[PDB]
Amino acid sequence: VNSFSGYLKLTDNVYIKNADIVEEAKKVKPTVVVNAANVYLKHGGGVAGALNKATNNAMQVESDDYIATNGPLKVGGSCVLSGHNLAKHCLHVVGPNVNKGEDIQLLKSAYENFNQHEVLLAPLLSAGIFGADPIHSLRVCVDTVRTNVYLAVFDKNLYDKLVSSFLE
Ligand SMILES: Nc1ncnc2c1ncn2[C@@H]1O[C@H](COP(=O)(O)OP(=O)(O)OC[C@H]2O[C@H](Oc3ccc4c(C(F)(F)F)cc(=O)oc4c3)[C@H](O)[C@@H]2O)[C@@H](O)[C@H]1O
Repeated sequence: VNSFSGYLKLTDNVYIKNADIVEEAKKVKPTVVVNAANVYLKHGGGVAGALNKATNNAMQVESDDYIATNGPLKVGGSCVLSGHNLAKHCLHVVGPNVNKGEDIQLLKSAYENFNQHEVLLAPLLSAGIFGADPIHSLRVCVDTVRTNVYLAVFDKNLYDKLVSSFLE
C-alpha cells in the first residue's frame, strides 16, 4: 500500500521519521522493507532481529534456505526475499562492518541496491552494531539512492541529530 506519513522530506527522494521500522512496516505495508543484514543473513539483533521476530522466525528460516543454496552474501551486496507479514519483499542489504575494519566505501555499494526498487522502507545501514558514522551513512544514502527511501530511525536522539545535521 505504501501509505507513508509523518516523514520529514530531506531531499527530492529521501525521507526520515523517528519510528520503529517494524511498527512502520505494519502501518505502511510497504512493497519493500530493507534489512540491515550480515553476509550470513543471521538476524541476531538490531533491525534484523526485530524484523525476524515480527515474522515469528519465518524470515530466519527463509534466509537460512537462501544461504544454504547461494552461500554468504558479499559485503555491499543484497538479495530480495519474502517480506512475510511485514511487506511484499524484504531487501536484505549488507553494509560494511566498520568496527571490524571493513571498507566504508562498500556502504555506497550497499545503498546502490536501493535504486532497483521504486519505494523502500529502510533503516540507516551500518549505523548500529556495524559502527558506521550515522551522519555519513545518511549522506551516502542521499548521494547514492535516487528512488524513494523512507528511513525509520528508532532513536530520537539520533533522529534529531540527523535532521539538524542535514536541514541546517
Ligand atoms: N527496530 C528498529 N527500527 C528502526 N531502526 C532501528 C531499529 N533497531 C535499530 N535501529 C537502528 O538502525 C540502524 C542500523 O542498526 P543495526 O545494528 O540493526 O544494523 P547495522 O549497523 O548495519 O549492523 C548489521 C547487523 O545488525 C544485526 O546484528 C546484531 C546483533 C546483535 C545486536 C545486539 C546484541 F545482541 F549484541 F546486544 C544489540 C544491538 O543493538 O544490535 C545488534 C545487532 C544484524 O543481524 C546485522 O548483523 C541503527 O541506527 C540502529 O539504531
